[PDB]
Amino acid sequence: DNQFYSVEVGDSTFTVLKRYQNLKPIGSGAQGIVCAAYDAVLDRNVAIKKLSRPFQNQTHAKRAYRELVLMKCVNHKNIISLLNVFTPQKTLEEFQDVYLVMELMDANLCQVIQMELDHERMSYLLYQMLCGIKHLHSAGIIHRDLKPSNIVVKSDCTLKILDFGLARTASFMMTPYVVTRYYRAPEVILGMGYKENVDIWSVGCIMGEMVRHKILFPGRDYIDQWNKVIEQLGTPCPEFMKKLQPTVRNYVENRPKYAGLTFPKLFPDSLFPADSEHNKLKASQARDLLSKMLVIDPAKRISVDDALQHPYINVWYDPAEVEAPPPQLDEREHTIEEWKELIYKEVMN
Ligand SMILES: Cc1cc(NC(=O)c2cccc(-n3cc(NC(=O)Nc4ccccc4)cn3)c2)ccn1
Repeated sequence: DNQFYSVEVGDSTFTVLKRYQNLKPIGSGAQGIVCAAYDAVLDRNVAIKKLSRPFQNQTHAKRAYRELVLMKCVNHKNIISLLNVFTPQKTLEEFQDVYLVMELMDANLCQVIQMELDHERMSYLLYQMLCGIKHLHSAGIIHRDLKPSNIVVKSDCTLKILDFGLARTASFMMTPYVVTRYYRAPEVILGMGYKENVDIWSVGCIMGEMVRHKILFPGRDYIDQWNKVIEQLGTPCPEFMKKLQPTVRNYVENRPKYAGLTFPKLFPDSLFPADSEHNKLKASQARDLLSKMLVIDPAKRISVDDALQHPYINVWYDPAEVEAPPPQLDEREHTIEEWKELIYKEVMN
């Protein structure tokens, strides 16, 4: 009779459709808790994320709504695709939670970064991240907040990006969670204005960490983080400074000057499989790509198309996956009641 059932999953109550069985916790985040499950209807394993009262505040609401909308605008093997969306609640008045269902993956990219990976695996993960970012850019979506915790992989080395990044407008959270900012581009750190290659910096940060096994640009907030960028890469050129707002420009120019380390110093041969001649050349190509991605000035940073054509990446190139047909737009402040209805009607398509 009742098409739903409830189970306790570490404090959280998961009320799901009876087709989803044997729920087990797999992940946590600000926006929701994630379970693995067996889908008896599709006869396959799935991941179920629970969004609890996503209309409770502006931050959760914009993100929940934006991502329910954008998932219908996108169709690419390297981007999250939903198998199902549902709410156990019967009316708008009763509405509390949203459950999102996707293919069950095997790991988060944080786990993969901790491993020693050959150049075949690393170049393939990067190629897929670039394909996913290319597809998002073609659909008018510049991410600006790509990070490993929002990227998932399968044992076969296949990869998917799980989110759509930053709102095209903007904020406060009572939740004790902290937003990971270490992969953000200088144009985001310094509130500059950006183009598609803002996402290249984030790929560079991920690639760098895969090699170094340490976050490249850590820090308590943007102050410490900027210090890390300039100490390693060196103070940017005068041409860069001109594009900064006058107040951020003053702070940036009055920071201590740094020459910055060269890329062989930043990423020595020790960090690379560089035993065979094949590995020696791939190590040289990997460092070359990193030197083109970790570039402070976006005017001098490599583009998505040029990174895809890079010798380190182009061995995976296939036209069927580099280009997919790219096909209304919300940018408004709303009350709890407004967001609850906007979300509910997206859920009830
Ligand atoms: C064969 C097998 C594999 C596993 N998998 C894991 O242990 C694992 C580990 C880390 C991440 C993931 N994973 C995380 C998602 N989705 C989301 O995080 N977020 C998300 C969900 C739904 C919609 C929108 C967004 C997908 N898989 C799985 C467990 C048991 N057996």
